[PDB]
Amino acid sequence: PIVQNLQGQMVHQAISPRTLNAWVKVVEEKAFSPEVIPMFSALSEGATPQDLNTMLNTVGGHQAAMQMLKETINEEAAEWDRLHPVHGQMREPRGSDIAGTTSTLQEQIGWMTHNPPIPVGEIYKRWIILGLNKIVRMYS
Ligand SMILES: CCc1cc(-c2ccc(C)o2)n(-c2ccc3c(c2)nc(-c2cc(C(=O)O)ccc2O)n3Cc2ccc(=O)[nH]c2)n1
Ligand SMILES: O=C(O)c1ccc(-c2ccc3c(c2)nc(-c2cn[nH]c2-c2cccc(Cl)c2)n3CCCn2ccnc2)cc1
Repeated sequence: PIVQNLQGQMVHQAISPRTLNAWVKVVEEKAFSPEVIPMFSALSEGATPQDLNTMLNTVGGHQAAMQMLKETINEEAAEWDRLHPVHGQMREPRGSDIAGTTSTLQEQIGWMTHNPPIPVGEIYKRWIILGLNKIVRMYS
């Protein structure tokens, strides 16, 4: 995630094992429950798209759930491209860039800290939450 240090600068730091552990814990302890969703938000504060993918991959053995998530992400990325088509320079992010599949961590941090910013982590996070809601329904 990207966090503000003591001075006031925005610095990147890795996800802790503790955080990844708590995430796997909640996904399984509360499997199928929407209770998982606010915990996802809590555990992913300041997350970049790469971070979100690390979290998803740690629970990536769930075949049907991951497939539902993937198709949701694909749909949202397509809608992003419709809503915001791409026309010290910096290229603008496309749907696949927000999902972290075609962008580097450097590029993601660049967008998030740009003036003015595009919070690609927060955007991707919403797509994932859409997916999580659909997983709840698929297993209701
Ligand atoms: C928002 C709530 C949520 C989000 C995710 C979630 C997972 C990954 C991501 C990104 O999100 N899950 C979730 C958690 C555990 C799961 C799961 C989905 N799907 C299975 C599963 C079911 C069957 C199947 O039912 O055929 C066969 C194989 C399976 O991997 N398990 C395992 C399981 C299965 C039964 C049980 O009682 N407990 C746990 N729930
Ligand atoms: O759903 C959300 O939460 C959500 C949705 C959309 C946005 C969003 C999308 C595109 C945005 C934006 C903000 N701000 C700008 C914007 C406005 N001026 N410069 C930029 C910019 C240019 C290059 C890289 C980056 Cl990082 C920003 N653009 C680029 C617009 C096109 N452009 C290109 C140059 N000047 C303007 C933010 C949040």
